[PDB]
Amino acid sequence: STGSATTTPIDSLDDAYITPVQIGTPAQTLNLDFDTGSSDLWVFSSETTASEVDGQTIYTPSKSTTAKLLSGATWSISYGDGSSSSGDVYTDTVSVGGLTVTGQAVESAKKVSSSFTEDSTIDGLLGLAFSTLNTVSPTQQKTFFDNAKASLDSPVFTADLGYHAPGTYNFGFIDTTAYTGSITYTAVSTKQGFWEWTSTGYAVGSGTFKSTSIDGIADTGTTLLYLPATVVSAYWAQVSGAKSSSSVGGYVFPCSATLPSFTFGVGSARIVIPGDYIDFGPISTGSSSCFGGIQSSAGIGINIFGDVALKAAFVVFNGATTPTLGFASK
Repeated sequence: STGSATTTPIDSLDDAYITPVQIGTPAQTLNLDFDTGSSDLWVFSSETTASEVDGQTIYTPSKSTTAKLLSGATWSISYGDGSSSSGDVYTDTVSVGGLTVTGQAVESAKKVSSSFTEDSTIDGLLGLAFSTLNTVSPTQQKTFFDNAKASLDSPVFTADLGYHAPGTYNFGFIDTTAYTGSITYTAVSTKQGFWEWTSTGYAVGSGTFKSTSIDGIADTGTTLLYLPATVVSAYWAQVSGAKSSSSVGGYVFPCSATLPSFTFGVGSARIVIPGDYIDFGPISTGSSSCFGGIQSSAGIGINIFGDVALKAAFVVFNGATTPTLGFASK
């Protein structure tokens, strides 16, 4: 089997991407944030504290003839940005772009933090990291990909995120029309539960390539590119007026600037992020200070190849017995 679904930016800055997901019988369609940096499929629901729901579409398990309470199971997750959610668990039928999993754990939120409530466009998350990170207790649950894997034509999914435009998640096949040149594959460590790999270096604009190993994760659920402070400083030094602002929470730059590109290495291959992908707009409405799309990972504890980086590539998440990652230009 295969599946293919369009993923759509939630706003004009590509702050996140939502992908429609069918849950239950009859189908209830929710727009979920596909997140290769976590492993829980959780949804706003009829059980979510009423004051914490503000415009999201909810899953109502009592209206699904295929929903079953997973008795005794609970979940609770906290993300890198300080946001969180928790609740109980149902199993139900879940379909993405024509690909159907029966008995998928659907984690129903009883509580969500303010960041989630305030974002009316995201109805929940669909985790695509390794199932070892799944938070369900006392019986850990499998991701949608893990459940689908054996049924797929090939044990892969691909992320093709757009810049200020829709893109595609495919399951079970590689669309050879969706990228240019060849796909370069690179090793993955699953030791921390992530799609963790080592970039071979970087360049800023038309500058020379610096060969240096940068360990990080391919994370569709993180908006920006988070890299070591040395790398980030080298990038922003090429932008007149750019500075790190503790009050804003990272690098800002004059909105009048033309940003240079940023290149990252994948083996001997190179992925070029155009300068415009690195502009996240005014820090507040009407400001002439703009937020940068490349930020320091210092204090995160891991480098993160988030959407800024991934949307410059066609990305293969290869879930073979020894997982790997593939990147192509597009």
